[PDB]
Amino acid sequence: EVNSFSGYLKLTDNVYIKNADIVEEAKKVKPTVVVNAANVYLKHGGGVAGALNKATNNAMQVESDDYIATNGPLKVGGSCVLSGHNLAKHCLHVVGPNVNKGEDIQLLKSAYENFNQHEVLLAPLLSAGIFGADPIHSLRVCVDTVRTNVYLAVFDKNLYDKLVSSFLE
Ligand SMILES: CCNC(=O)c1cc2c(N[C@H](c3ccc4c(c3)S(=O)(=O)CCO4)C(C)C)ncnc2[nH]1
Repeated sequence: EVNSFSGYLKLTDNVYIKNADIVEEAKKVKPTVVVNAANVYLKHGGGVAGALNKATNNAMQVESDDYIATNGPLKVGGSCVLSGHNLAKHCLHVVGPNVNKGEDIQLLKSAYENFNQHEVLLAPLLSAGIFGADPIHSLRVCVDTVRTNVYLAVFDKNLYDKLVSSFLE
């Protein structure tokens, strides 16, 4: 079964959301594309990126180091397409702004625009958690920007409930 997403709540015609761990979603669904919440040097040291890398038994990190050696770092708001390993056909590494480190929140629109190069994606909420963006603002930018089919996995029931209530107001 291809892109077998289950238990999502449809918010708009192309944005769906679930209270779920993106790693467990990728193992079950084996989507065509999983989005990583990357940094510009593709160092997957913790958070979502560390969890996805650990689920590949460090194969994602070795591949990422080799991409950085040949191409240099990404820009904030940018992305690159690498292997999905055992989690997906492809991993789209997207760098949202880290507001806690002084990066511009306006780059969150550029970060979501990368999603439009892929017909179907499993993704986390960009710049949320320790990147410091307001997660309700990140959802609003996702809904206004992404035009392809995106399945958002948010691994926190408290935040999930706040995002759905914020959308349905
Ligand atoms: C147990 C293994 N899995 C995880 O640790 C895991 C954590 C996951 C997660 N976290 C969200 C998140 C979204 C973006 C984001 C960050 C965290 S960060 O702080 O790592 C860096 C910047 O970008 C939180 C808001 C809830 N969302 C989705 N699936 C998950 N899986």
